Amino acid sequence: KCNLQGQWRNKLGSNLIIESVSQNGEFTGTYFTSVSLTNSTIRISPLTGYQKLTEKPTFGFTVHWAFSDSITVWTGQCFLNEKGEEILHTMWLLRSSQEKEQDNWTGTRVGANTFTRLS
Amino acid sequence: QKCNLQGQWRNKLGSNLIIESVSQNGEFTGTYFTSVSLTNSTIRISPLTGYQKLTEKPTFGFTVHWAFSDSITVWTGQCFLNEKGEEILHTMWLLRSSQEKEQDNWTGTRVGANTFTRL
Amino acid sequence: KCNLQGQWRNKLGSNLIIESVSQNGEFTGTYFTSVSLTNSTIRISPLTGYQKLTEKPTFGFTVHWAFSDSITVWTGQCFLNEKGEEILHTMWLLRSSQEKEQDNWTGTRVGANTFTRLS
Amino acid sequence: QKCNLQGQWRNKLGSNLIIESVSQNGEFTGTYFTSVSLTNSTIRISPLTGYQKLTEKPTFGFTVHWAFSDSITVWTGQCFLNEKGEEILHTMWLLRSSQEKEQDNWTGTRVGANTFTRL
Ligand SMILES: O=C(O)CCCC[C@@H]1SC[C@@H]2NC(=O)N[C@@H]21
Ligand SMILES: O=C(O)CCCC[C@@H]1SC[C@@H]2NC(=O)N[C@@H]21
Ligand SMILES: O=C(O)CCCC[C@@H]1SC[C@@H]2NC(=O)N[C@@H]21
Ligand SMILES: O=C(O)CCCC[C@@H]1SC[C@@H]2NC(=O)N[C@@H]21
Repeated sequence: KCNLQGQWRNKLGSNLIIESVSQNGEFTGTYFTSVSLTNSTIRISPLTGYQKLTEKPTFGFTVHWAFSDSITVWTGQCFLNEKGEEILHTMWLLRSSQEKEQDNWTGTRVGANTFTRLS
Repeated sequence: QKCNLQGQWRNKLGSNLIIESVSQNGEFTGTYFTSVSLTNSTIRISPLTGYQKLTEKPTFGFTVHWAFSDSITVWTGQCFLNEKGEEILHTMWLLRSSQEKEQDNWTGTRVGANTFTRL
Repeated sequence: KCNLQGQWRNKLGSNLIIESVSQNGEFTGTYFTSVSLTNSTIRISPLTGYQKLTEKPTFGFTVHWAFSDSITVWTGQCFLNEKGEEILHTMWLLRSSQEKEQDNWTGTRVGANTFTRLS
Repeated sequence: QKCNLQGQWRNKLGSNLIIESVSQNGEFTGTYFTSVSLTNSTIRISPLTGYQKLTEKPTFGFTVHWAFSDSITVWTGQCFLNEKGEEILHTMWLLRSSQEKEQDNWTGTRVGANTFTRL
């Protein structure tokens, strides 16, 4: 357990799917967000990242949003909770595209996400 | 120049960021050589993977898979041309350190800014 | 509801007490953390901050830890959940004291906290 | 100088930070005049309250209660003497914007760094 492959959901209802993990820790997959900053139609978006291949692995990944000019990165660690269920504790940075360097200071949001298996 | 991220970059800490040819979909890989680290372990060159947007003044994000520790760092940011026409990467980062227990998770994520320019 | 006065707890088990709120939004109180970075004895610590006096108020405060050289700031907003119970959604920055400016980059942690009334 | 925070400070955005006499317990108040804001509303001088540590190279934190918007910003950081003996405040900040609904909470917190020096 704490295999990162497969499907996960966060408390927002977003879906993270990790398709494969390589021996050097590299992984690829897709992200489907339940929420967004604008009203454009949300589309499945690709991700790439890395995990440690340790007990309780740390990891990070980037999502290249297919429907906006934003990028989000997450980093976190996997643990088993009290019930022995896998949980990914993460923090994220959401970069929005600014028109000019003078507005750069406005361009980065932060938050936490908690991912668990689909019940 | 028009913020194609390919090439050598340096931040104010003196870390070296090297980005390879950006793929048609914006995906890139590269290497990171940090000038600073959390402990006394010898710093080794580390791989990175990420994406950039394909628009003017691109947003981007990437993950560095540290070769010498159990940590992971992610950056996200946006490239602008400064006042001198010179390119500049404005970034924020999250550094995840590996914790031994789920109860210590709250301690595991550092945050900062980095500013990268061409050498 | 969303009066900030009185006692609150977060998921770590920490206790936030807001003693009074003034007409200009200023508030004072104490914080008792259930967790810390070191092994020194945790002691009740003072806080000062401000809230908006609006529906669903935003707020921020600083805790002057009495038992370490750290400082933490929180900012967030109060809402009523589905049950009609008050909830404070917050993000925090924990600054630890560094010995030298060269290590400044290591000195700031980030996370989320969720505060509710004692049940 | 020894990082007593009393006085006038400026950051790279050009915002003005003014801190009054620090009390015996480290508490301070002051005023903040930002050079930049999220919307087109006219910027007004805004009050702040916070604390500094009483040790060499003090950590500190404060909250600004914006007089012209429903937002709140908190900063935390540490004062060092740079290489030129000149004092410098290294900070990170969280800017909370007021959301209309609990469901939009994830959008409500921006993050950045600020660097303050004496005028
Ligand atoms: O709106 C955009 O421009 C892109 C989608 C951003 C969705 C964010 S990423 C952080 C948070 N966690 C999620 O599952 N969705 C939101
Ligand atoms: O110490 C570790 O475990 C890994 C190295 C972390 C170095 C950090 S990443 C953010 C900051 N920017 C840098 O260029 N280096 C440090
Ligand atoms: O260890 C220290 O130096 C001070 C205590 C830090 C406790 C942090 S603040 C963020 C998080 N939320 C809490 O209720 N406690 C921890
Ligand atoms: O626009 C608002 O609603 C309030 C003003 C926010 C200004 C931010 S606070 C962080 C950054 N640093 C500054 O000196 N100004 C901006």
